[PDB]
Amino acid sequence: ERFKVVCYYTNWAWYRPDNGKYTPGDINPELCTHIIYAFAVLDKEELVIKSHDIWLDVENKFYEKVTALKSHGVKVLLGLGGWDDSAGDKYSRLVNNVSARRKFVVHAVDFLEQYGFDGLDLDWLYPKCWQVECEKGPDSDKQGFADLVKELRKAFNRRGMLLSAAVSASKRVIDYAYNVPALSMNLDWISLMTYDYHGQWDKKTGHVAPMYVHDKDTDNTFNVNFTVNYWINKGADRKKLVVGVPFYGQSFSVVEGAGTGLGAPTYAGGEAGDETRARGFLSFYEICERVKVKGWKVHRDPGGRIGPYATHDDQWVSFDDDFMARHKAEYVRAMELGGSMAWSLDLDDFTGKYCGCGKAPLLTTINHVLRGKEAPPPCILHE
Ligand SMILES: *[C@@H]1O[C@H](CO)[C@@H](O[C@@H]2O[C@H](CO)[C@@H](O[C@H]3O[C@H](CO)[C@@H](O)[C@H](O[C@H]4O[C@H](CO)[C@@H](O)[C@H](O)[C@@H]4O[C@H]4O[C@H](CO)[C@@H](O)[C@H](O)[C@@H]4O[C@H]4O[C@H](CO)[C@@H](O)[C@H](O)[C@@H]4O)[C@@H]3O)[C@H](O)[C@H]2NC(C)=O)[C@H](O)[C@H]1NC(C)=O
Ligand SMILES: CC(=O)N[C@@H]1[C@@H](O)[C@H](O[C@@H]2O[C@H](CO)[C@@H](O[C@@H]3O[C@H](CO)[C@@H](O[C@@H]4O[C@H](CO)[C@@H](O[C@@H]5O[C@H](CO)[C@@H](O)[C@H](O)[C@H]5NC(C)=O)[C@H](O)[C@H]4NC(C)=O)[C@H](O)[C@H]3NC(C)=O)[C@H](O)[C@H]2NC(C)=O)[C@@H](CO)O[C@H]1O
Repeated sequence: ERFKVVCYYTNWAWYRPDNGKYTPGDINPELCTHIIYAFAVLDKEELVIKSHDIWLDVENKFYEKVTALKSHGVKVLLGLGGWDDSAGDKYSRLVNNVSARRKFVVHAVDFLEQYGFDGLDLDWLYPKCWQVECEKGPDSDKQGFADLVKELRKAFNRRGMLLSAAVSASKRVIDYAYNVPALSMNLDWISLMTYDYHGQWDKKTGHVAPMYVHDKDTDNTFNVNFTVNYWINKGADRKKLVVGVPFYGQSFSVVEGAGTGLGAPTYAGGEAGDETRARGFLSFYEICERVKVKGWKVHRDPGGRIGPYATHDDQWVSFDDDFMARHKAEYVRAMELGGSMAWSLDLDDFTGKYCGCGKAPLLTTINHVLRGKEAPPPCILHE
């Protein structure tokens, strides 16, 4: 009750080879206080919420099958947006027009109630910095988003619905996008997306979610600790801040002869995993498979500032393991924040067959720290 564990469920994890396949029946409600159903999308024409996958969400009742878990004491919200749906100006057009916001709020309330959702989690990435491009949006996206949140807050309070938002971890995006005091006041929690600080786009090996500054770092703001303290210094309520932990790694293909170190030049994303089928990232269970069966070498930071990374040939993937996930959850408790967020349920070793540290090892670890679930010690991968 004191700490939230916000779990992102992704509907497209259904369209995955049997061993990676994740359905609403795979959710363990004991491991979440709040489930976010990712994603719904904004209709480009009407600027209202709509299903991104009618066949799954509606025809096969995946919306209702997830909101049905509220009988376990879990709150279930619909996530609107995500990275891919945040392309273009549709959300900016929405928040900069008073008539469109008003029609969005009225429709959103009934859309959510029609499927039994307890609320809405805003995942516009990002106000003003459309898909991280801060030159694209107007400076007024900041107030428009703030005003959309205020108007949703007042409309939701009369219905008992929850309102939250997933937000960037980048200092520069925060400055352009977020009225931090207004958002903290009007949102039930703020999910800091404290990951994807580094990836194939840097063209150098880096860690997906550094905890503290590392000496090889070029920028001392690209770490979880800065993001949290920055939101606090910008005026945020500690108890509203929810620290996101990635259940997946950023993978790279390193230029030949550049070594296996941090900051080694890369020419492409890593080879795709069998289940996630996406160059540039691997699920946690795919990383376990590579360490246990394929002999990938785990490299750790003795200073505890970043999680591990794994290597084989010119492949390189940085990720959070059980030890770093425990630390980030312990960091939330030590800092008295709102809780932890998991992206995403399906990228954890939810079956337990890959990592051999029980079912949902990463999520179990977080629940152990924040909610007192007795658990085994962290699993050592190298073993
Ligand atoms: C996450 O991001 C945060 C936000 O930016 C980072 O914030 C920084 O946090 C550090 C905390 O470590 C803070 O540092 C100052 O904290 C207080 C400010 O009021 C000062 O007292 C601190 O001085 C101590 O540390 C200095 C070294 O930096 C040292 O020179 C100074 O003399 C004093 O040393 C004592 O404590 C050391 C640490 O244990 C001992 O090694 C040393 O021997 C001294 O010990 C004696 O005194 C203690 C009481 O003072 C006593 O308890 C002890 O037992 C012994 O008797 C320090 O300057 C920064 O201000 C803060 N930065 C900002 C910008 O806010 C945070 O670091 C980051 N986390 C991580 C993990 O990276
Ligand atoms: C030109 C140039 O070099 N520009 C750089 C710029 O690239 C650097 O900024 C970094 O940009 C990357 C994008 O290029 C940013 O990465 C974003 O990060 C988002 C986090 O805020 C992340 O979205 C959330 O997290 C999930 C995990 O990635 C997302 O899941 C993804 O969902 C998709 C559907 O929408 C799906 O298709 C994907 O498969 C899925 N991926 C996984 C692993 O599951 C999720 O959508 C989203 N969650 C929520 C709740 O909304 C984006 O996914 C990610 N995109 C990409 C393309 O990777 C990164 O944040 C930027 N870094 C920083 C620190 O700001 C910038 C920094 O240097 O430098 C510019 O020069």
